[PDB]
Amino acid sequence: QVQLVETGGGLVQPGGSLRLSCTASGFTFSMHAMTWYRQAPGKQRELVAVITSHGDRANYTDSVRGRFTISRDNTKNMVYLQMNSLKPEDTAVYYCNVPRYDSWGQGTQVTVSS
Repeated sequence: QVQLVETGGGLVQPGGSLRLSCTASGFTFSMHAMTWYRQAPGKQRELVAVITSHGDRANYTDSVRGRFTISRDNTKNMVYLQMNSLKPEDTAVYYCNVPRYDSWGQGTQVTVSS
């Protein structure tokens, strides 16, 4: 079965930084586009970033552009989300997703607060 496991969340100050990881198994990861989504309380889930199978090109939602970077390691079968210059508005559960199947992990929590 497709399995995605996210980690790396935490509580950080405004302006701070976290690195999220997604460990993928159960599918030919190297040949799949991957995504990160997030869902904040009282809001719908939203796509944060998408990355090509090779890892060379990415698209971002407007609110995170220039601050977040999606990347991947196809040897380790991992996707990463580097979250820099964090803001309270970024507080949410962040989910790794395989768009081919709309597969989701259980998520990791990011809280940005003073």
